[PDB]
Amino acid sequence: SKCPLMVKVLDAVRGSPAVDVAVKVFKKTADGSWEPFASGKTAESGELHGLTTDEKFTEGVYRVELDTKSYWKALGISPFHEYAEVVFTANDSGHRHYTIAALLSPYSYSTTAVVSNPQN
Amino acid sequence: SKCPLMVKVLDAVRGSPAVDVAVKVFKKTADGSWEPFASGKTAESGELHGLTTDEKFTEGVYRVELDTKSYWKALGISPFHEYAEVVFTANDSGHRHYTIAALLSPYSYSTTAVVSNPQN
Amino acid sequence: SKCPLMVKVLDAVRGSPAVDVAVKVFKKTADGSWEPFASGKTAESGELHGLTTDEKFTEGVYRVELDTKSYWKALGISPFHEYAEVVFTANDSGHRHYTIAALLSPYSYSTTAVVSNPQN
Amino acid sequence: SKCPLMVKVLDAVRGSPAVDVAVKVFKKTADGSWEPFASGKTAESGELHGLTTDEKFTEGVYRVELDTKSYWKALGISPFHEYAEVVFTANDSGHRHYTIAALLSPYSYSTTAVVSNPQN
Repeated sequence: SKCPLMVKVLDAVRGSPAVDVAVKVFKKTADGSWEPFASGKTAESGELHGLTTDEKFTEGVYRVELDTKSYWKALGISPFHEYAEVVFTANDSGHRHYTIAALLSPYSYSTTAVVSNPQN
Repeated sequence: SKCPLMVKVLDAVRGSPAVDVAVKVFKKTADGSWEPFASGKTAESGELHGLTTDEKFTEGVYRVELDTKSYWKALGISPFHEYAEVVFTANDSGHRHYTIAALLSPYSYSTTAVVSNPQN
Repeated sequence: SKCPLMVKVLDAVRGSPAVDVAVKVFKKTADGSWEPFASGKTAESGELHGLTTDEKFTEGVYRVELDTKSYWKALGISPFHEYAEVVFTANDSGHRHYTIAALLSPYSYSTTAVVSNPQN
Repeated sequence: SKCPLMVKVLDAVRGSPAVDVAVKVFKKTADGSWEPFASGKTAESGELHGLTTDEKFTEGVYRVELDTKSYWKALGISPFHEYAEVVFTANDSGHRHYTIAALLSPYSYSTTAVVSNPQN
């Protein structure tokens, strides 16, 4: 009933949840390379859920890339960052659910982790 | 040696120093009151040097008040916040040298403090 | 949704929402002072809904203030800030719903506003 | 700074500069690959001045990598992010002066640039 991975994104310039920011989730392989894990556009309210399956999202290193640049390039603003990425290692270690947050601005971005534990 | 108290502001939209920002400083009189301590404007580098010396800067709660509204407003952007503040106690756990840094954005902002003992 | 003013606080140290952080919303009266408006403390989720009804939240400037001082202090960390204040004008025009978010850290905080609207 | 790439890393939990934060700067390649551009750590000023020269800092896509995991780890704290990366294209205007800041906390970091001009 709940997926671990989820992204939220806000736009600090117009007090708005950034919509349609492109999200790409990359999972670290055995050899030490990256393969695609999930992909999607931020919905109309900032959130992007139903990204992975509560069982496909297994232990490992991850990297969420939010294409922040085309987002700002779309409204007349040339951004600093080429994009924004978030590397963490989700795990079966517990604290099984995660939501990544973004506070996007032309020359600055804060990223927030928020892990939770369901009822075991 | 360094400034017992300083302020620096940034522009998350232009990727640059917040220039010419009014900064008022008030000190709480032990009875509730807030009396004028100092004030000034952020120079080109975004900083604001000289707010007080150690002799003046005393143990007690203070309040920095950067007028974020007049700033964006002078550009054409109607910001959310009326102004911005940082309320804190100083010199109580010892006379230190503070630095209140602030990141501005029309609908969002951040302040951070670096507490530094003098060169002693 | 069916709530005009909500506040969502997060805890950057713990990686979970800042639970039981006492909020105190004031409303500037016509005389110029701050008459009590709403007042609660973060529910487990780190948020607050029933602060006011969609009719009580009239056009005017407001002051939301979070007691970070006691939050951090109940965990043993002596924060820098005395509290966290966000005065904004809720000129109930294009947008009726407001969401004041804030990320806490012992020496740094970040507020942001998200003003959606009664869409359809 | 009078040299091209200067990096500044503070601490939201200790309100102090972040010293010994290993920093690596890469450079995209003609093959879209990533050629190794720089290495260094943050001094006691939680600032790293000692990387490139205007002469050597050409136009291109960079990726500054801040080893946040080792930082939080040495202190006993257990972080979420593995690294903090600032990927930006540079000098596509005639080589300017860059400054990257990073505010650190275990479950959320924040980066911002300040594009300066030596002549202008």
